Amino acid sequence: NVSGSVKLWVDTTQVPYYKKIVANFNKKYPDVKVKVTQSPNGSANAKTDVGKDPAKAADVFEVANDQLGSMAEAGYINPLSPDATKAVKNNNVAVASEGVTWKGKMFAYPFAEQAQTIYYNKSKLTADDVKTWDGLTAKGVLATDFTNAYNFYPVFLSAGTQLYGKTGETVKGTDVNSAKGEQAMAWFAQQKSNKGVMQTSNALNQLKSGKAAAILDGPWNSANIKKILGKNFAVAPYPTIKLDGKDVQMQAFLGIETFAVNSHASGSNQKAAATLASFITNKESQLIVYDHSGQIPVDKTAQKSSKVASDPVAGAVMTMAKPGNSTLMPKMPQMATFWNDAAPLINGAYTGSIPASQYSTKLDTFVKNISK
Ligand SMILES: OC[C@H]1O[C@H](O[C@H]2[C@H](O)[C@@H](O)[C@@H](O[C@H]3[C@H](O)[C@@H](O)[C@@H](O)O[C@@H]3CO)O[C@@H]2CO)[C@H](O)[C@@H](O)[C@@H]1O
Ligand SMILES: [Cl-]
Ligand SMILES: [Cl-]
Repeated sequence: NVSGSVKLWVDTTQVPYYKKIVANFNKKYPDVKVKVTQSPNGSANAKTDVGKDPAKAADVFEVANDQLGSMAEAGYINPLSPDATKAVKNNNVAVASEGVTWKGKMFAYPFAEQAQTIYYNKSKLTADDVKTWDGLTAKGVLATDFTNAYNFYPVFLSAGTQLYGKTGETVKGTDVNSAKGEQAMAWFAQQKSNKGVMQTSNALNQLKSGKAAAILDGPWNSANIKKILGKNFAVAPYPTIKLDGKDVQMQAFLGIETFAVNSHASGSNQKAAATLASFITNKESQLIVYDHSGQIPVDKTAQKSSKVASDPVAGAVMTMAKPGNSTLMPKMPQMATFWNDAAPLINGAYTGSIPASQYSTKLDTFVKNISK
């Protein structure tokens, strides 16, 4: 039997359907008292919401895979048991297991495959228009945010650089302090004068008002964008961009969304938390998340269900996940520093605060900063 009390943290608009998932959980485990709330600052900030006070945080919490190495090294999350590991590995696609594995051990329960795509109004742009960045932006406005390094760091990967080495595990393996890195910096700078590129902190609102024809966004907004655009909804994988005069695919990050178990829980409550984490990331639960938000399951069987297989967003995400189209977010303990330093590097190139004469120096300093 499983008993205990657990607090579950999810993102704000997910609460209603996680209550449904928890109702399903309680059909099987009637003696576990679950309290579902939003987290203080979201899954993108689990690192710091938990780290502020691990013992006060939720017992099960949503967290993106890049945060896992830091949290594992800090002792905030424990390795999954052999049986829990086997279930994750057998039930989900390979990249989901890679996403949660740190130094050979799994530290979270994966449930969604995240890659950004182009979402666009098909009354304003065609499927062919969205194939290239310059062609798209010559025909309509793309609204985006150069202060968000998750949007634009992957241009460095398109340029041929590595982030923490071949598989994201090498402390000194970021080699963006190179001519290839400078090509990406130059691309950011070029976008400031591209009249088809609108800087905004709320790209979704610009799409909704009609001031943008396209945005880059991820599947956490799939159902939201389908509702906004209605019959004008369309989606595509990322386009090509020109780097050093060559057309190359513009990458996104590939992220794996997970739930992790807070290592503070003990006794019954710990067993209840692990049971909940497993359940809310199971196939049925992944499909409920899909039904409500449009996020893409990592479960092998769910990905091949007729409804997922026929969803154009799922198809675009599957394309994005292929080699060359995205890179799995690394999970090095340094990642919080990486993100903090990457955003002003990129935005400085975009705004001109970093001029071309300083690209090499700034990239050298960046690599030193993130490689400790
Ligand atoms: O920008 C730095 C930031 O990048 C990464 O965060 C991204 C998440 O991985 C990704 O899931 C997405 O987050 C959204 C949630 O999924 C959604 O439920 C809701 O909370 O909105 C979030 C977006 O605001 O996008 C973010 C990037 O914006 C990385 O995981 C972070 O650790 C890193 O700090
Ligand atoms: Cl381009
Ligand atoms: Cl406890």
